[PDB]
Amino acid sequence: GRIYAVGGYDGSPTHLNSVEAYDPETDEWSFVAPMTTPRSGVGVAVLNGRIYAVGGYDTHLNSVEAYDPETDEWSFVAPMTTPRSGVGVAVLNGRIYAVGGYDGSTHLNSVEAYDPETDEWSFVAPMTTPRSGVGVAVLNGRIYAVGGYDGSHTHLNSVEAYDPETDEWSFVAPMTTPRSGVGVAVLNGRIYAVGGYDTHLNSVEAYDPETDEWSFVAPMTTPRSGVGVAVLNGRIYAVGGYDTHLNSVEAYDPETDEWSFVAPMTTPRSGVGVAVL
Ligand SMILES: [Ca+2]
Ligand SMILES: [Ca+2]
Ligand SMILES: [Ca+2]
Ligand SMILES: [Ca+2]
Repeated sequence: GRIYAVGGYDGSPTHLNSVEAYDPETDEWSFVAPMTTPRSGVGVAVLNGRIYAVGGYDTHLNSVEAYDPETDEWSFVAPMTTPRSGVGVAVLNGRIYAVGGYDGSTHLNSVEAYDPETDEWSFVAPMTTPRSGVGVAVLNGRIYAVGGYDGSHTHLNSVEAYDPETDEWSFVAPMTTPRSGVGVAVLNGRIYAVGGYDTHLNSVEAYDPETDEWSFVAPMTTPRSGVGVAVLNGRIYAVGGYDTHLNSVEAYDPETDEWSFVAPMTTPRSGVGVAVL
């Protein structure tokens, strides 16, 4: 029942290990325990009652830290094989998938899956297009890799969908606007691609997998690339990003098609990871 904003970069007048938690019922952000390693461009996902902070840039990181909210403690888990900043992370069928990113130790099309029951990462099928700054979300039994930057030199509007049952990636319909550093979340049977960089974007596009179509929805007030996006209590929250490095937070209600500001974080954060637990 909280949104966690994990790491990022405070470029206001620092790569962050700090973590803030938002309670929608009180409209308040509070600091929790910080991660060991500072991470900007970090991917964050939730599995089996832990937040996982995957990769990022401190050195480009293959390390992964897990947070237990019941104890307010972080601990390292097994590292990925490939270092990845600008990585997208999502959870499907009991695995965390780390998708793409940049290995500054290559823009990556490789994908690694983590099983918490074995504490092991393995490679699965790679995407067709390398993607750093990619948004990843899960809907109807597929992982969608949305946008990003292929520097193997294009900002991408293309979108690939992964089926774990076949271990295959397939292209779906592309977004209208190319978006790197895009935030992606899922609500009411649609994938929302929020902000990013084409021009720093306040526009938002929604994908219906049943029709294979993207449509624009209401734009955010503030343009945000490097934005973190998560879903809680029937709203999409767009957290931080770079317009100014932002500590502001906007909430989208799909039933009204409106964005509004909520309480800002204490620390401005671009390249921030955001998950709900
Ligand atoms: Ca509550
Ligand atoms: Ca527990
Ligand atoms: Ca299992
Ligand atoms: Ca299936």
